[PDB]
Amino acid sequence: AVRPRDHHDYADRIALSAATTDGVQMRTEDVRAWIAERRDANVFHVERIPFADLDQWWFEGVTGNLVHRSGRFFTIEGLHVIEHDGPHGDGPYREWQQPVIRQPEVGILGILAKEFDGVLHFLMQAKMEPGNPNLVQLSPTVQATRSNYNVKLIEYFAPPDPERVIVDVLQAEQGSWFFRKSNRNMIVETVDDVPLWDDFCWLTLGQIAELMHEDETINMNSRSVLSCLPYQDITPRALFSDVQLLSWFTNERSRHDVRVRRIPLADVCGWKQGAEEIEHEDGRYFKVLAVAVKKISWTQPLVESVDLGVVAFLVRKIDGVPHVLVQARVDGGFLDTVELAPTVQCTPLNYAHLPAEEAPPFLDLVQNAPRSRIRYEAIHSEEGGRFLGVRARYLVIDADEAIDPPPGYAWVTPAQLTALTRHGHYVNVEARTLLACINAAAAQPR
Amino acid sequence: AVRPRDHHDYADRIALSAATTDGVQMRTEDVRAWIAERRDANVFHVERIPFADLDQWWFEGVTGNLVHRSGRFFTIEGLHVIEHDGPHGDGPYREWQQPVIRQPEVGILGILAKEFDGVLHFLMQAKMEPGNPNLVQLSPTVQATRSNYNVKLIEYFAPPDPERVIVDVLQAEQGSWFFRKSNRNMIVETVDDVPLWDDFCWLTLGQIAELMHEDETINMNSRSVLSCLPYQDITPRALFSDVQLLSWFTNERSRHDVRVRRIPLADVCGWKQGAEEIEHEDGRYFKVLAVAVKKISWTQPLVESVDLGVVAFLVRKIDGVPHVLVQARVDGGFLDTVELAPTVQCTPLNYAHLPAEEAPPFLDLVQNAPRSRIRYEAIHSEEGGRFLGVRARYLVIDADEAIDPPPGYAWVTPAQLTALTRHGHYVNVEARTLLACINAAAAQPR
Ligand SMILES: Cc1cn([C@H]2C[C@H](O)[C@@H](COP(=O)(O)OP(=O)(O)O[C@H]3O[C@@H](C)[C@H](O)[C@@H](O)[C@H]3O)O2)c(=O)[nH]c1=O
Ligand SMILES: Cc1cn([C@H]2C[C@H](O)[C@@H](COP(=O)(O)OP(=O)(O)O[C@H]3O[C@@H](C)[C@H](O)[C@@H](O)[C@H]3O)O2)c(=O)[nH]c1=O
Ligand SMILES: Cc1cn([C@H]2C[C@H](O)[C@@H](COP(=O)(O)OP(=O)(O)Oc3ccccc3)O2)c(=O)[nH]c1=O
Ligand SMILES: Cc1cn([C@H]2C[C@H](O)[C@@H](COP(=O)(O)OP(=O)(O)Oc3ccccc3)O2)c(=O)[nH]c1=O
Repeated sequence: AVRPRDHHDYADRIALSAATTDGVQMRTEDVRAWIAERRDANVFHVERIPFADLDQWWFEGVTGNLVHRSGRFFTIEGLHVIEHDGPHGDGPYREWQQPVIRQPEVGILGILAKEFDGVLHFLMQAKMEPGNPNLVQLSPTVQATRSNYNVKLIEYFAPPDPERVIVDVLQAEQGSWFFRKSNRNMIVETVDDVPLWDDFCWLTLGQIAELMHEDETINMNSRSVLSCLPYQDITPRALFSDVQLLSWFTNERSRHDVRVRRIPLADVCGWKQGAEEIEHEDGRYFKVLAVAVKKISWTQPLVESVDLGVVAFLVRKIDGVPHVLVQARVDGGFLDTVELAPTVQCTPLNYAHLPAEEAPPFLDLVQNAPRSRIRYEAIHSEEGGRFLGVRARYLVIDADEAIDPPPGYAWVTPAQLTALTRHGHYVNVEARTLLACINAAAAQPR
Repeated sequence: AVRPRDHHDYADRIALSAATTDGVQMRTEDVRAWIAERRDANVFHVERIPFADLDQWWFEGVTGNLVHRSGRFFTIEGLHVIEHDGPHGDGPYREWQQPVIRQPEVGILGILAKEFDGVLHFLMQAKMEPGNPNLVQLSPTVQATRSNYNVKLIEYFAPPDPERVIVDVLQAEQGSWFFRKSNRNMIVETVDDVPLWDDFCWLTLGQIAELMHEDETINMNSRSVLSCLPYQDITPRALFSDVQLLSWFTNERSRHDVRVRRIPLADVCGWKQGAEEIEHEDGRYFKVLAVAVKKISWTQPLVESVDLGVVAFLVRKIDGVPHVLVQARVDGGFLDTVELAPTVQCTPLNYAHLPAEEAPPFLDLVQNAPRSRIRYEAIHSEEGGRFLGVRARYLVIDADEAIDPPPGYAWVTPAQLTALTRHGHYVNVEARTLLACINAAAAQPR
């Protein structure tokens, strides 16, 4: 039984869902209320605690790594990075050490899809996570990892029905804070009469697109999985042909010389471990801290950033076809040297001790951009199972003038980014968030 | 200036070249003679020497790694691998230590293409490499690395003309013997009047296809680059749709728990360092040795295998469409856990101390297969800059009965493998060699 290589293309179904905002379950206006209601019904709150009051976590003796005594969950370890300028790397030279999150296991982030009245809906979960700054955001249907093996609906993803897979791909998490970690992003259709429990809501993609314009609503794991949806390209031209884009990126992945090693947390230079936080000696980057989730239900470390981040794509129409200016970013926690990232991705406080000329390219342009050139803006936060209130302004900004890309940057269409999300290690988490925001703004312009 | 995303497709030109065996430069029958002649004109031979007589290599003091004093070239270091069976890995459990080759630099393997009388030719180089068992084989137009910076024609690849790129992709080298190394495989067209020096010959792809049937002729780097050629699929159906194949492989990349670390060579257990070789205590796997290339022109380490290898694809026609049975192989030197590999890939001596039931799946079937089911057979050798006479029987064998793939295996069409070679870390070096052999047998059946 062979089938066409392109069998069961879901692009028309996806497009229909993106165009529809009347969902079977709730009108969109209500969802904030439903969220507000689950936001309100949520019993759990979170308090900062000293490391010593962690239960079942400890700084293990020889490495000083922060680990769970069961071996489950993640660890905080050390990382040393050097980017060489030498005989075989373009540089410039960079060298540092930092804590890093490690968890050498792939988790499942799965969204279940099902047709109602001829239109696909997606089963979103109102989920409390301790680092969400507003506690409850909307997560994938299933968010689970095998070292924890009961999760509702995990049977639809472990293994998925091969006949019903829309998306199934490994995608990397933040390159600055995790060491080489990816999760399996999945979207799978069912025709089954699935149960519906209070924390779940069926939404069309058009409803999700409206919600994607809201601050701190569609959570980071959901935006990563939704960014992988395979829409049909409406304008199948680009400045680089797809071959030229892969050649450009090949050169970017080849031209650096970056050497990374994992080291004991106790060995990390430049960071100070106190009774309540581990922090950089000059107050940059991030802090590791500890929280209790409340009797106490559990305790765990979290990572918090030192400020609000800025993450933006500059957009230009080239012969009528919008392109975004990607950067082939080199981060210490990437598996394969570079990943494509947004035009600007940074926490501005980390550059504030430097002269303006050492700031990331385009940061000033983005920070000064007028409302009249801002095509999309919202504040989103990062995975609340690992990060405490890590927030950034996510922007899409029309560039008023043509820009000759600097080394490391290139004009790419959003459709080329969507195509690359069939594979791992091409599009980084922040760029996947902006791709989902671009797709949302295209489906349901505000 | 935007262009179609599919602009400048070379598939028709490639197909024309594959169908043509009358090349502009030499009829094929002669090339052995030309090779024989360059084989004969070659002055250099190779002698085994004690490690102590290496010039400019040494076992560096603290690590005992074998390194070139200039910092150029590669190193021999140690590797420790554990595959866990535990809470988050399917296993089975494996643990070992071994020497490994490291060179954290991407080299260029480039084939230059040019039309003569309306047909693309490719400029192959008769190149002596010290580990080639017959000294001279045919290499890409340009084989070079930036830590060595004069190489003829390197200007066509550094950087390539974006308007003339046929292939440009990073592909991994052997996972058992190199630590996470890939090289940039490139095919680039020119219309320039290129010089022609005695070590170079223009060949059509049909001529290369005939030569690919010869033992020890088209060298390993050439077969890797040629395997990346993007032919049009003649039968665009398969047992797995392309999405299903990527889902299957995603699960394979997710389901193992393999932890690898680089360690000092001096720390490797189970291997003995003598005055002339480093070897496994039970005579399995490989040896590290040293050679002089001859006054002495240079000296270097080489790795030699303990026996002739066996590398084979089993083939079945499924509804008329031939598929090969790939394995998602876990090797210690892979960057991303698994790569697709041939149905059988092993050195049989490494299993010979074990009962037949512990042998790799299908090895017995392949070793016993009749001539009447062998669709392709040749002996090829591995990169002669790093390996001394490492040879394997490469086979394509028609499977007489249907096979329900065991865990880790799946039926994939050669066209699906060709498509995946646009990206890194999908198709391993031995499978890329067999893909080039399959394409050769299809173009110019013997
Ligand atoms: C963590 C750290 C970084 N560095 C160097 C490494 C980088 O060149 C530079 C910037 O560090 P980064 O962690 O890349 O931060 P950044 O400000 O450039 O980028 C950040 O953007 C935010 C939007 C994301 O939410 C963050 O996850 C992070 O990616 O500082 C140190 O010197 N010491 C350190 O301890
Ligand atoms: C090197 C080594 C391997 N092993 C284990 C690891 C693997 O499970 C098993 C087989 O080792 P491998 O290196 O994978 O060899 P193999 O015989 O399975 O595979 C070989 O096939 C040949 C065709 C290729 O040319 C080789 O490069 C290699 O891939 O032995 C050790 O226990 N100790 C060692 O020192
Ligand atoms: C840290 C931690 C968690 N939990 C509880 C709290 C929560 O009920 C539960 C699961 O926590 P987790 O594995 O963090 O997050 P996901 O479920 O999102 O799993 C995925 C992990 C990675 C990729 C995808 C999913 O364990 C604890 O009880 N103690 C701890 O220290
Ligand atoms: C080991 C070695 C080599 N050479 C000389 C011998 C030869 O003339 C020259 C280049 O040797 P090399 O870098 O090994 O192989 P390529 O040119 O194929 O480079 C690529 C490397 C990796 C990927 C692609 C290409 O240096 C030495 O002089 N001493 C040595 O120890």
